[PDB]
This record gives sequence, C-alpha cells and structure tokens, in this order.
Amino acid sequence: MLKKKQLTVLDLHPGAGKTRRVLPEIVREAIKKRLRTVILAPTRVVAAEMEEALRGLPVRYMTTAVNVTHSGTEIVDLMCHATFTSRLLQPIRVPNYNLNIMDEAHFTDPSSIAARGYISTRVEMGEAAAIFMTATPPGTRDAFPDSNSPIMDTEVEVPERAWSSGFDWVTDHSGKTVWFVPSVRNGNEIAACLTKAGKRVIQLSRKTFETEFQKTKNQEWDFVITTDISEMGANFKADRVIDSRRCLKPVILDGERVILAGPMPVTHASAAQRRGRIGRNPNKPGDEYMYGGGCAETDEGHAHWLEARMLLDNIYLQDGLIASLYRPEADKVAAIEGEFKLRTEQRKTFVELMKRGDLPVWLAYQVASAGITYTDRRWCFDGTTNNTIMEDSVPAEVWTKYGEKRVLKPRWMDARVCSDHAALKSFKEFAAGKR
Ligand SMILES: c1ccc2sc(N3CCNCC3)nc2c1
Repeated sequence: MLKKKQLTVLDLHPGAGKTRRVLPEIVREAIKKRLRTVILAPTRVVAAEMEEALRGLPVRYMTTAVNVTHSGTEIVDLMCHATFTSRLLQPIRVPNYNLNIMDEAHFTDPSSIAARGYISTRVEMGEAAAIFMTATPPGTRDAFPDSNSPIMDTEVEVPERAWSSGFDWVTDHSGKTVWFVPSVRNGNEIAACLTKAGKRVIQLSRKTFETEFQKTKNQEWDFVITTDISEMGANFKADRVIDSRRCLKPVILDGERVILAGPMPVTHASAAQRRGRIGRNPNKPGDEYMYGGGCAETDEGHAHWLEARMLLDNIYLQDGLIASLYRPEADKVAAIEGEFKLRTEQRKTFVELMKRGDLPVWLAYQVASAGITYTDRRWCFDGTTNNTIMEDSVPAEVWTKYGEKRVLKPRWMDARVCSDHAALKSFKEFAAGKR
C-alpha cells in the first residue's frame, strides 16, 4: 500500500480493528522505509485513542490533547483533519508527505472533504501514497454492514418532540442508549423529557464534544443525546442505538444566503456509522438498533461540498494548478475549479475570518471577496430588513464597538450563526468587535 501513485481504501466493517490493529502495523512499515508520514484524526478524542494504540512508536503529536515529550527525531506526524487544511491555507511550510493516512475518512465537514481532495490529487500526480480508513466510503448504499456480534434491527416511529404516551419501549429499557437527533435544539427537548422521567442524560454536539465526552467515562448515564458528530469514531459502552435517521442540511439559495433545510433523511453512510456504535463486543450479542426513517443521498447540493471547493481554490499546489475533490465525491457540487481563488490580501482576510472570527466558510468568503477587512463589522448591521436575526421572538441587539445599540441585520445571512443559543452568542460577540 505504501508505494507512490497508490490510494488504498481500507474498508473493514466498524469495529474490525482498523485503528488499534491495522494502523500500528502500517506505521511500523512506514518508519522502516523512511517514509515521511502524516496521520489525520477527525477529533482530539480519536487523537487520544491513537496515542494509546501507537504507544512506543516515534510519533510527533501536533495537538495539545496529548501530553508527550517528543525526541525531535520523529518522521511520523499526527494532527486533526482541520489542522492539516488550516496549515495548508496559512503561510506556514507543510512537508510534502510520502504517506498520507486518513482515519474516519467518511467525515463530511468542509475541511475533511478539502484534505481528501488535496491528498488524492497529489496521489493522482504520482507524488505520494494514501490510505483512507473507513467502513463507509463515499457513495455506499448499504446501511446495515457486518459487525463483531449480531444486531437486532427494528424499523420504528421515533419521537422528535417531548411525549406523554405511545413510546413505552424508549423508557422501559434498563441499559445504556445512544440517541442520534437532527439538531442541538431538538436534543434539548428530548433530553428535558427524559430527565423529567428520571433518566440521567448527557448531551454531545460539535462545540461541547471533548468536554462532555469525558462524562461518558467519568459518570453513570442512561442516555446520550448526540448530533451527527458521534458518527466519527466515538466509542460508547452501550447496548442500544435509537436513530431518528434525520439531519439538517445547509443549503445555499440563489447564491446569496445559507438556510438550514430539513430535518431530512441521512445518507446510508451516516445510518451505518450511527448503527455501528453498537454490536462491537463479540461476547455481547443482541444490541438493538431502532430507526425512525429511510436513507437518501442528501449530500447532493449540501453546502459543505461548495465550501470545500472555496478552501481548495485558495491552497497552493503547483503554479496555477488547483486540487480537485476526491473523485467519488466530486459530483456533489456544481462548481468551476478556480472560481473562488482570492488575491493574496483577500485570502488572508478569508483565513482570519474562519480561524479567529470562527465564521462558516461560505460567510467568510462573502465578506473577504467584497474587499472588507477583518476588523470592519459594519456589514453585521447593514443588511435588508428580512436579514434581521431574531432572539426569543424579538430582534437580536448588540452594542457596537462605537458604543451604539443596534439591531443585528447582516448583509449576508447564514443560518449557522444563529442555529442555537451558543452560536448566536458567539456571533453577537463578533458583531460587537470582541474578537
Ligand atoms: C510539534 C511541531 C509542530 C507543531 S504545531 C502544533 N499545534 C498547532 C495547532 N494545533 C495545536 C498545536 N503542535 C506542534 C508540535
């Protein structure tokens, strides 16, 4: 697998041992052949599990999630998918890795899709080798793959709001359940209902993931309410998965705004990953998987694939060449390669709005391409009246950096800056000039 111009898809079923058994064997062989190697982890939680599997081997951990003292003589680097893409965009020097290993390579966040595009292009050019590790490669149509022990699959109506009656099976269970919901707000309602019935509930989402995941190990729980982030290697000691089979989808309308469409069906890859949290112990047969809807290919037209092209158009590859998306996922977006390429100064603004501003890729692009500088926030208040952001059924308001109270009305509206309480609080701080 380690020879140039070759990209291998390691598609062993979930729990077949890709991370704890296969990955260290590959790393040993790469060190023996003096291949400059990069290992890409989706989250800091997976990066911690990888250190445990690779203990003793010389690996340079480019993250604060691991507390290790490096020798300085490591030729294997380990970082998150987002860190790799961010370093490529920034003026920092990134080595031309001979071997590129991506764990949980199904991750659909814009930075992950961009990393897959960059790596597969280098492989197509004959410069590097690559290994993509996932049970669900792009375009998979099987939502019920193999497992370490048999699973009981049941199609059933799953509540998406609080309930008083009609779903006794949910609360009559005496084990641990992981429940996948389409949004943070929907998880809040279901968590409140379960807490009122006497259940101990933990909630997980993108922003709270590392902090709250530790609670699944440190304390006793009955239910874990999670968004789609738990599809990326999160391991639980549970006996049941309740899957609404629904997700939200960011959609760019008329090329001028982003809305959060849905809830709508998940892809087969997401359903199989959600089901894959159980049936992992060969000594425990009969874990349950209750699903409340069907699958569909809802990644077509999803804004993350357009955002990945915005990222790839601003990454240097060779002279005027631009990396293409990984071939099995390149048709998810209708886009012209190079159409998002920015000049040096606007590109720096684009990077700072994403890194420091913490804004979505699409929104950072509209601001930077309009010739606006990072600290200029006049655009957060000069949009049309239909762009007014609402908080508790009344327009959201902030004190501008000038000391003036104004209604939040951005020139470009992206639903992700106000999808929950935490998101709107962070966007208000940005509009006020606080970061
Ligand atoms: C050794 C060599 C280079 C880097 S960059 C880095 N970080 C950058 C961003 N993520 C957190 C830490 N850590 C190292 C360690």
